[PDB]
Amino acid sequence: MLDKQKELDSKVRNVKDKVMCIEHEIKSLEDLQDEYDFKCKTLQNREHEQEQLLLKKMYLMLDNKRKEVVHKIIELLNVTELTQNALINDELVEWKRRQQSACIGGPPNACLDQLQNWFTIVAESLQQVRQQLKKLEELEQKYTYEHDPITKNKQVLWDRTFSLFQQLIQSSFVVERQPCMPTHPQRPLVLKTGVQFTVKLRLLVKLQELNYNLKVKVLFDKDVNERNTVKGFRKFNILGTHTKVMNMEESTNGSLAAEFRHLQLKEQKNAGTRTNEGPLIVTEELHSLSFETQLCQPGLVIDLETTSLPVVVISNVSQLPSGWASILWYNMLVAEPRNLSFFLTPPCARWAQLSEVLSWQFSSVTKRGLNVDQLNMLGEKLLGPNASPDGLIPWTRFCKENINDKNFPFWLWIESILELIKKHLLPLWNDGCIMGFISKERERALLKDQQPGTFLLRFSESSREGAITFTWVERSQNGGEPDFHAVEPYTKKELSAVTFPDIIRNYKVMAAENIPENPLKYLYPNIDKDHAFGKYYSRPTGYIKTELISVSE
Amino acid sequence: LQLKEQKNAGTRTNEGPLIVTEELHSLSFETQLCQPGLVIDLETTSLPVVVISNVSQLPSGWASILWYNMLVAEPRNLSFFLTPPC
DNA sequence: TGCATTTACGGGAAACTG
DNA sequence: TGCATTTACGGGAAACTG
DNA sequence: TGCATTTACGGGAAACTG
DNA sequence: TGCATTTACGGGAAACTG
Repeated sequence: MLDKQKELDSKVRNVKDKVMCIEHEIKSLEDLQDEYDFKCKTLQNREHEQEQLLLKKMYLMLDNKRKEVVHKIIELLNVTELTQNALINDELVEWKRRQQSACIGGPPNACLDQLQNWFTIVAESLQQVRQQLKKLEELEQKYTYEHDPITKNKQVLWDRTFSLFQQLIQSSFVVERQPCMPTHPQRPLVLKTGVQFTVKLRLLVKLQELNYNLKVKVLFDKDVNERNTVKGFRKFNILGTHTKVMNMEESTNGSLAAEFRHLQLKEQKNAGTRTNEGPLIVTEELHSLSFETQLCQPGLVIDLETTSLPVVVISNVSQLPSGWASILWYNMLVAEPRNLSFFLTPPCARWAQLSEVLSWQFSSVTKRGLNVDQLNMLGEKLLGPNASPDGLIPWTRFCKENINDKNFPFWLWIESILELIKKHLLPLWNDGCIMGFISKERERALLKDQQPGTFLLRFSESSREGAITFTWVERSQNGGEPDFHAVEPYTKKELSAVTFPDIIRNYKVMAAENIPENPLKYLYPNIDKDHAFGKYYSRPTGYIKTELISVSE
Repeated sequence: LQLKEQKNAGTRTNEGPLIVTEELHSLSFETQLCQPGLVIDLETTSLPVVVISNVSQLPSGWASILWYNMLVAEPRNLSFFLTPPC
C-alpha cells in the first residue's frame, strides 16, 4: 500500500521544497549584490563636489550569503541522488518484474502514471537547478574576488547536475506494450514471420519541450553475439515502417509514447547459416527487439536505448504451442539479465512455482483456474508419488520427452486440453461442471457414492488431441460396486457436429430389440442431469426433423 | 605465464552484480600459416578458466570447475552460472 | 448506408533441405 | 533416408471503398 | 660440489571498498 | 555497517650462482 510509496513521495516533495527554497535564496542574493553594487559605486567615487562601517561589515554578506546558497545546493544534490537511486533501482525495476508476469498471466500491472509523476518531478527539479547554476555563473561574471564560493564549486556542481539528469532520463525510456501479434493476445512474445505485430514505447519524464523532438527507431537482433557464436542462428529483418516520432498526442493523459503497428518479420535467406539441422537448439532460440533515440537540445546530447523482452520467432502457428512453452520457462525463472543463451543449459524449476503458472494458463483464457485437487493430479504426473512442493522438474521432462508410457510431452498434452475448452467447453468450465483432471484411481474410489447413474467429467490422458469423456456407475447384483463405465473420448471432430452438452442429454446405449437406456442421471454429488446442463441445451410439404445422437452397443 | 588485474576503476567492482568468482574467462590462441599461395588463419581456445587472487578461494573455484566440466559438451557457455543447471 | 470486392490469417499438407 | 521447418493455398471473415 | 643467498609461494590476517 | 575480495608479509623450501 503506502508503505514505500509514502516514503518515496515525501522524499520528492523534499526535493521540490529544497529547489523553491534555493530560489528565494537566489533572489535575496540577487538583490544584496545589486544593493552593494549601488552603495559601492556611489562611495568608491565620492569627493567630486560617529564612526560607522558599511563597506567592511556588509560586504561580508556577499561572501556569507554566497556560501550559504552554494552549500545549500550541494545538500539538495546529495538528497536527489538518494531519491533517484530509490526511484530507479527499486520503483521501476519492481514494476518490470511485475510486467514479466503479466505477460505469462496472473495479477495485472498497475499504470505507469505514478512512476511518471515521480520521474517528471525529479526532472523539472533538476532542470531548475541547471538554470540556478547559470544565474550563479552570471553573478560571478559581474563581481569576483579572492575566495569566491561559486568559482571552486562551479564546475563540480554543473557536472553533477548533468550526470544526474542523464541517468534520470535514460532510465525513463521503457516499453509499455511488450510486442504482440494482435490475433493472439494472451501470447505476446512469440512472433510469426509475415504477420503484423505492435509495440508501444513510453517515456516517463513528461516534459513539453520534448514534443516532436524524439524519433524512436526499432532494430532487430542488435548486438546479439549468439549470431557469430551459436551454430544455426537464423537472421531476420523488420519490414513495416521503423521510424516514428514520440508525441504527447494520440495517447491520452500526456504519456509521451509511441505505438508502432504494422511491424513484420521476414527471414534473410542467404544460405549463410545453411540452416544446420545438427546445431545446438531448435526454435526455442531467443531474439530481441531493440529501440534507440537521442534527445538533442542546446548543450544537451543524450543517447537513449532500451530493449524488449526475449522473443521467439516462428513460421507457422503449428509451432506456437512449443514456443509459448519457451516463453513460460524463461519469464518464470529469470530476473531480467537478457540471458539469450538460456536454453543451451536451461535450469529446473520448483513444482511449487510451476503449479502457479499452470493455474495461470487456464485462468487467463477462461474465467476459472486449476483448483487444488487438479494440480495434485498434474504435479503427480510430473513428479512421481512423492509430490513435494519443492521437487524439481527439468525442462526436458516438461516439454521434450514422452511422459511415463505415452508418446507425447507433458505440455503438449495440456496444450491441447486447454484448446478444447476454448472452443468447445467455455460454459461447462466457467461453471465448474468439469472435474477435468483426475486419476483413474481416485475416480473409482469416489464413485462408490450413489445412484447407479452418476458420472463425472474427465479429460482423457490417452489422446494427443484433447478429448473429454464421462464416467458413470451401475449396480452389478453382486452386492457392491460396478465395473463402472466410461466412454471413448470425445474430441473436436465429434464436438464440431453436435455440442458436448447435447451428447449428454441424449446418451443412449441400445440393443437389438430392447428399449434404450439413459445411464446418466446425477452429475457429481447429487445433481439431476436436467439441472446442471439444463441451461446450455440448444432449443428446448414439410420436412422431417432429424438430430444427431451418440449411442453405444 | 602470469595474470595481473587491470585496476582502472571502470567496473568499479560492483558488489551487487550477478555473480561472485565463479565467473569464467578463456585463454585464446592464434597464428597463421603463411606460404606461397597459401594463407591460412588458425585459432583455438582453452577450456573456461577461473581466476582468483588467493588460494583461500581455490576450494570454491574448483567447485565451479566440476559442475561446468560435468554438465557441458564444449559450447563455451561463459554465462553458465547466471542460470546453472542441476 | 449497403454491397461488392479485396485483404489477412488460420490451418492443413506438401515441399525442402540437411 | 527421415525429420525439422518452411511454404503454399483454400477457406472464411473482416476490412475497405464506392 | 657445496654453501650462501635469493626467490616463489602458501597461508593467515588486516586492509579495502561497495 | 558488513561482507567480499584483495593485498601484505612471514616463514619455509627450493632454486640459483660462485
